[PDB]
Amino acid sequence: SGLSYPDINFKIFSQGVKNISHLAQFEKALRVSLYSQRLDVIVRESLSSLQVKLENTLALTYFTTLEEIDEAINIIKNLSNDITQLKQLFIEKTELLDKSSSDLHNVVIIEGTDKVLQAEQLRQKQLTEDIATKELERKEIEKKRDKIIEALTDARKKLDNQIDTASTRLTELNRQLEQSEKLIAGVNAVIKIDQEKSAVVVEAEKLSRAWHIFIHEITALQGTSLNEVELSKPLIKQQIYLESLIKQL
Repeated sequence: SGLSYPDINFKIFSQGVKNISHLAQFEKALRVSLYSQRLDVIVRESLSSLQVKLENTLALTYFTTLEEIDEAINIIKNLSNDITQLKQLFIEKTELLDKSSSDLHNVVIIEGTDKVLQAEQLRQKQLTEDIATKELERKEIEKKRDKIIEALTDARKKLDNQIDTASTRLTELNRQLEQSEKLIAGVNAVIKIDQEKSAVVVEAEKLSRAWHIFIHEITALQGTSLNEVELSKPLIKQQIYLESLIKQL
């Protein structure tokens, strides 16, 4: 008594699972989308199944207690059993959602990615350093061919061997530069995947704790079952809260 439901911003969650499922481009980053998808569906239906179950039980709570109004001891049996079954649904859905969340949190990607960045940086500086020198060589023999052509012919056609070798080296290194840049971009993509997946996991923990808070509130009633008017209020409070959460997607 006296607690408040945590602030849940499902925009980051929704757009994060969207990003991750749509960022499966650039090997192992595939699997992080699969588990996050399972979690994604787990929540997606659970909060909806909890909604329709919450409202239904509402339509039943005033039903059973309408049978309590009819006299104006089985109603207590099925009443407490029904509210405890709702609590049990909250139990199992918290267990399932949190199992998915803590299972998703185990798998990670970094600690084996910055290594590749370190290697790629040195190869990249070596590449951009050597391409300039090979281009200098190409330019030297280019002046040598231009000055002689602009006017023996055996030499004019023999220098083309060195021209073609230098050109093949240039194309041989440019594709390597593109490969290194692609690797760098993919590593940065996997880093951002980590970041947004972490936001998703934090949101999952927040929602699990919110469900824990409401189930704590449900347990606060126990089996006294003295008043219905009060019982209706926390149920509809989670109804609004969870419905607003369902709205945010």
